[PDB]
Amino acid sequence: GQIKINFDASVSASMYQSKMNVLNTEQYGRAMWQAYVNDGENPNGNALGYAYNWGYNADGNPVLYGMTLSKYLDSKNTMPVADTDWFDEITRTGVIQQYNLSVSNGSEKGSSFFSLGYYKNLGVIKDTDFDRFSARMNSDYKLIDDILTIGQHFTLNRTSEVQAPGGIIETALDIPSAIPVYASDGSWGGPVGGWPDRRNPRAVLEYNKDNRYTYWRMFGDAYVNLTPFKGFNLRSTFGLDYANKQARYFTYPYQEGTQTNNGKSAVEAKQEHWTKWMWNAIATYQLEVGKHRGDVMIGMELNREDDSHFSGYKEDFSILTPDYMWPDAGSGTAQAYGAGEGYSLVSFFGKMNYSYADRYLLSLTLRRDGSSRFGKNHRYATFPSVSLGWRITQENFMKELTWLDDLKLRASWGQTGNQEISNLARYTIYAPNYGTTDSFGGQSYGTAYDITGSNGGGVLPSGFKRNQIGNDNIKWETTTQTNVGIDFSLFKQSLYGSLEYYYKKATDILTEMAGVGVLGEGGSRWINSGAMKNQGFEFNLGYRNKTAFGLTYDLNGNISTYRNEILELPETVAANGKFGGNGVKSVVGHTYGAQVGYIADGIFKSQDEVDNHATQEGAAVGRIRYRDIDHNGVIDERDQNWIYDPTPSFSYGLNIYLEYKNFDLTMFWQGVQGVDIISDVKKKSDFWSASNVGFLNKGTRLLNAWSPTNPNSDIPALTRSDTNNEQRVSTYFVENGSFLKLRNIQLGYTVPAVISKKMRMDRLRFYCSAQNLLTIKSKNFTGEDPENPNFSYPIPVNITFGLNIGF
Amino acid sequence: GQIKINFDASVSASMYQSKMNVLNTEQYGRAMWQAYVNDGENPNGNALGYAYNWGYNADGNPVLYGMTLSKYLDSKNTMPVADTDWFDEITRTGVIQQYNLSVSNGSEKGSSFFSLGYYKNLGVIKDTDFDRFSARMNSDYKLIDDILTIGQHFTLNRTSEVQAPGGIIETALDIPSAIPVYASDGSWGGPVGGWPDRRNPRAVLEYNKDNRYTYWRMFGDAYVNLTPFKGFNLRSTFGLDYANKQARYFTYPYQEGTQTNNGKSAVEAKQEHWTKWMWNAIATYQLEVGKHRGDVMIGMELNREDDSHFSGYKEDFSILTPDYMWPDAGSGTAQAYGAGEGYSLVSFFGKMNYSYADRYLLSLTLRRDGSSRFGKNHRYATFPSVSLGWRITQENFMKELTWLDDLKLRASWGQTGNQEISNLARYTIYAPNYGTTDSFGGQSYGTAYDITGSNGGGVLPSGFKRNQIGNDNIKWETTTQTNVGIDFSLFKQSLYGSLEYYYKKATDILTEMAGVGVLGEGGSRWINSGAMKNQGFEFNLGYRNKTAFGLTYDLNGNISTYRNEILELPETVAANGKFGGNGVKSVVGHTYGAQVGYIADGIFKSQDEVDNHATQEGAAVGRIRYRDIDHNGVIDERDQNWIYDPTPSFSYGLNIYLEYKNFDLTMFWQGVQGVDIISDVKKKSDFWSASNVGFLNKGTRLLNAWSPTNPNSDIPALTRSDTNNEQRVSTYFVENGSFLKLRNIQLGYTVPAVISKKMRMDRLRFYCSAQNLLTIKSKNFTGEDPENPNFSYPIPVNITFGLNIGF
Ligand SMILES: [Mg+2]
Repeated sequence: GQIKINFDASVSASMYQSKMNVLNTEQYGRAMWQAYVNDGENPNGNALGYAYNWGYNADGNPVLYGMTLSKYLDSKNTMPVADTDWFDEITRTGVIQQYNLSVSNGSEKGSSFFSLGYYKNLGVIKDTDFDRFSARMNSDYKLIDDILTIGQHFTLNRTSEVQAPGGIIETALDIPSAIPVYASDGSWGGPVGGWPDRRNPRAVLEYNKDNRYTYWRMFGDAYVNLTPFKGFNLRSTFGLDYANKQARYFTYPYQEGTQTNNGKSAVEAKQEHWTKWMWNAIATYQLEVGKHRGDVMIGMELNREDDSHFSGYKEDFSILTPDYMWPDAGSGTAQAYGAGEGYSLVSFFGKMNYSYADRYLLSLTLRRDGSSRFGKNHRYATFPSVSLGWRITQENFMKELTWLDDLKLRASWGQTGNQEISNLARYTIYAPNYGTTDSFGGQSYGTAYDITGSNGGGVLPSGFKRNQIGNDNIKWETTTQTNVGIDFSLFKQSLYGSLEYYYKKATDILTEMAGVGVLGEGGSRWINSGAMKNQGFEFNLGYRNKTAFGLTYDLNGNISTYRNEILELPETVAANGKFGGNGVKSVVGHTYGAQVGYIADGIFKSQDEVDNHATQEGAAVGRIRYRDIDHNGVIDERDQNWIYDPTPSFSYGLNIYLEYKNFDLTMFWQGVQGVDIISDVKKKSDFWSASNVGFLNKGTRLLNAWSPTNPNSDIPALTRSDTNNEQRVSTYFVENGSFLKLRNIQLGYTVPAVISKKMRMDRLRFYCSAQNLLTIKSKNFTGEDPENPNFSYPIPVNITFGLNIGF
Repeated sequence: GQIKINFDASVSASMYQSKMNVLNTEQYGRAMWQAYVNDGENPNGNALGYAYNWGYNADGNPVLYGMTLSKYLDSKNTMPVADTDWFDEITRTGVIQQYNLSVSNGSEKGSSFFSLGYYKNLGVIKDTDFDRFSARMNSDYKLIDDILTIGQHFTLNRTSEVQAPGGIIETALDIPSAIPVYASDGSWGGPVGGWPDRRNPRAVLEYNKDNRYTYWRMFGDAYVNLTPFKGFNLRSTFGLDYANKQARYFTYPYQEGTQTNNGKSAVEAKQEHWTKWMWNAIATYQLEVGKHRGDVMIGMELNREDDSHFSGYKEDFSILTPDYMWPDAGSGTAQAYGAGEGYSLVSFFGKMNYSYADRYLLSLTLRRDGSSRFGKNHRYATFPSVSLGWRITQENFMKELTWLDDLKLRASWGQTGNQEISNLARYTIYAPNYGTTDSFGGQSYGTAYDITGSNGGGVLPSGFKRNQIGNDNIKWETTTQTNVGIDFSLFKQSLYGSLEYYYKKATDILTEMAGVGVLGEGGSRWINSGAMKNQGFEFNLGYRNKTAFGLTYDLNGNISTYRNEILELPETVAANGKFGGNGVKSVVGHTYGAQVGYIADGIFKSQDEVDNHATQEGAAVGRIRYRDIDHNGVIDERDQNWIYDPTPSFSYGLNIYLEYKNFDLTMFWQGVQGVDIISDVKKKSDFWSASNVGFLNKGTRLLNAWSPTNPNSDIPALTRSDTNNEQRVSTYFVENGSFLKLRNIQLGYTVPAVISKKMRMDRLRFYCSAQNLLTIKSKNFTGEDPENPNFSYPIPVNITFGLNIGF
């Protein structure tokens, strides 16, 4: 009948634009010397030396005059000295290209659709990539001209990626720049001696580059819709969603500096399989009697997911290439892994819809849902909802205004469930875990022991081990929610918007609860722990017009606000600070995620302020001074109060569309103001010893720590050990996370239809676009991303060129 | 738009209706007894007991008077004696159901298609099933009216089977009927003591019943067709065909009489992937200048297949249920398995077509194919073809004969490549087989030894084992086929048919040739071994008509005939047998498969026959007597001649269609005439001792084998040892397999269009059918399936009810 064709294509370059700055290899020594002399041991007896000619100023203080490092890091000259930018070393400009062609055909009789597309992505991490092919094929048929439709949706995907390893950027930022990339032969460089037991990340990436998965996913449905007469039709649909991931991971042997493997080669070939199917059947009747309108609907839907996975492991390979490293060619020992899980949900439902004329509307809904995840004392759970509005501008007493285009007054109340918890929540789980599986520094937890004292060479006797305690009285998390709002439109639909207010109250919150310590192994269980309150207001306001000199504009902002309150909690649960006041104060009556901690009042600027302040264990000159809230003249542990609050003062957003002379400009600003933010990145940027591993690289800012020669710095001095417990929960780690993000900007040129039609087109538009271009942040923030405080690096900046084609 | 709906359904009961009859537990004793007295030893010393009270018949010939066994076959009363119809026990009435719905809308802008089929098979072996779901969803789209159409094809399968284990039936037939299905406590029956080392089939079917694979395959293409002006269109098309098998195989402990697993539990988690993709481009121009008509096409096509598989095996499970037995839950030791293979083909090709207005016709074709399978020196081969035809009834001198409607004279000469060999056929392959895989009676060939003498307890040294020697000059198998034929039609399209003659010449036949013994391990290689020849005539003759009384009838006749001969082999190959000749005579000049053996002129009825005969190492009274082809007085290894040739004298086939008064009866007959077939079932049916396993259970026609109390019988006497070498290659095992078979027969009733239209149908038909319902034997044949001589059972007889609906 009518055939539509749409083509789209993009390229997008993608760049990290900022990161936590870390020590130069030059400054890494300045930082150490300063730490050593602050603590009064000879700076020249360091394990990494780094030889200094320092001394004192006529003032008694120490002064650094100069540094020398001896070309190689060892007395054998295997590892030359470098000044590596480990971030720039494992980082690329990312590049994205994608195209998509889609074509639809709608006769009346039926209508089909077809779609191909491709996306490819050079990661911003080196030796990483990702690609995806999609095909979509949808269609329907009218078997009996207004009585039997039959139809199908289908989508087919194939993905292939080499993923970046578990936090490598994090591991690039704390590998001192003194380490080189390459050793002196040309090997992969790496630590030597007492430098930190961190492996070369550029090398990690290479050793990873052949670990690629391949993922296929089929998902769609078929449906019949039968209309037995007038305004009543029934219809079932059936759907599946099958996915499949296969990959091989390679262990290759490495011996870079002190990082050895000693000579381990292995292969793991793993398989994963997810199979979800679903089936509903739905009948609807609707009427229409002059000033009377009604919908009623009734139906049910089954779901069922069964997923499952397994794996084959073999060590020792005579050729170190992915062509040879298949389990068949392995010589050494082997392991086999795999399990599976699943659940099924069943749901029955109905909806009521009624309207008088077009002024007063009413709607009721009722569902009963049941979940595999529960007993059967609590399998099912019924949820009701009622909502009703009043189109006021249809009241005839209103009418006279006439500029007031529309005005409703909505009010809803309903309940909804949550059973999104582990598939084996209710069970006491005992695993036979024999210990066939990697760990770190021990913690097999393996239940297999050489009882005979033979030292092994054989199969040991195995056991069972508890993974979880059950909860055979575990029930749904019901959430009760109550909305009321006012929709408005004005001046010939040029000023549109809304104002609503919500109150959400959740009951029998589902969480997984770490068990008390003396309970021992697998003390965690899934429990319901009480209630939480959430409520606030929303505002939407759009203004779309078009000035005399031909400039279409459409603005549409949003502003929000909400207060959160933890209501009840089991004493144990309030005691152990999970919701959660750090175990020093309960949270009931405060906010989900509120934290109690010590409060840091700058630092001690001479020996007098230390005596003129409570007996503080490790209080010295230059250390952090924590106020006393005892007001008993000692610090101890009762000292603290509430110091962190996650809830923002309000969050806002504003979307800008413009069109002028075929040019086409759009923006989207989001932001939040007045928000507390707590983070650990300072522990790596303000201290030389606020970590558990020695001599890792540190942030750039502790270069400006307090010292004799440099005071009135907020930042404590530099020591070789955390004697003052600086890494206790304090306000040192709470900063201001107010910001204003420019999510997206996109400028477009659309070629005039008068001549885009000359080439058998219709729409022909080019555009340029950026994502996360810029953020506007508080002065009080140490750095990086305010809405991801925990990360030492920001999000990557995209910049895109692209076109659309119309036909 | 024109919408067509199609529904087809079928149910279908499957039944065995014959099998080789084996011994009653009553007879088994009679057969053992006869062999015992025959060789002259006390039949009461049987290891299976079985006590007889026999004697002599007033002629000096032994007579059986009676048998008895005990309640139990053992001095422990665990295995009671039975008369187990073992075939009947593992055999079922199979059952099939399938439906198929399909729907197709055809608009002039484009057409689409949708199909949903389901098929389920209860196998005729117990504890085996099979089911398949399919969704097809094709379509196309006219983007520019008859200039630029775009299209797709998609198909999606999901099979799930449990496959009967290899040779279950062939195990059910050599298990003695005395062994009970159940032991006397209700566990599983099995052998005990001297009875043969062979497990209860019914129990093997149980232990197999959860070894279930879940296969998913999806294949299709997308294409574009660009037709610029008229007669010239470019087409490229891309297609893929991806599939996935996964199963778990469960090994559970068993102890059944003298049949122990030693309490083994294991689980293998297999996984296979098969991925093919195909791309081509095809240009086609075609011309039509009045009398003349042309078609030239040109284009290329690349194919690539990569497949792979891997496997995780684990032992020892505290719960013997498929729900417990995942690799994770295992406790004993683990193996990991897997590898991959792949190939690619490139193909270029052109085509010519031409004629003067359906009178004289010419077509040339040329293609040049390439295969990764070969070395670079013979990657590509070129293949010409030319054919030409002459519709001679279009001639202006033949209008006289008016009965004659049509007559064409076709004639072809072509070449065609064969390339289907092992992916790695060109290579010398060295596997690093360590020995991580199952075997029977050893013969791991594991290349892993305990060089230190420690008896193991850890990971042993390993090596490499040659798997095959490579060619570095292997090449294509060409086939030069040439045909000539006559297509005719007489008496107003009522007496139709063809007669053609063909000549096929293969050159450099591609086979896998095993090495000679003294080369030992590896040895095997793929080579080209000379040429073979095939020529024949084919003939078809139909007769369609409709009598005066409303009976249409259509009789398709068909009668093949052909001869086969090898022309040229390498010296070492003609000698080693392989293609015939058994190592005793070269085949060069005889039919592929021709065999050479001793020739068996019946059996000796008295010592006069033994003595006036020729010297025959182990001749006796009752034995087979082999003739003295040599004419030298002795019977040795020079004594055989050609005794087997598999070309029939002529094959034939016949179809019968009969319409009458809305009924629709059809039949299909196939048949071969005048063939030798050679088998091996006679070793199981005619001899007590011609196997390598003890006792076993044997055919029923060793129950009229020769004895003094029963002479004039073709079947040798029973002995306890094959001292005469009866199982030498003899004509005792060649029979006549000339058969005739009713493939299919089907009665249908089509509800008259004029009433199937009043209710929306169009075609409405029911039918009942039968597959392999009967077979004509030619009584000189000992039994079962003459066109499957090597089997002990036939194909099952299918009976099927079904409907067809078209709207
Ligand atoms: Mg002889």
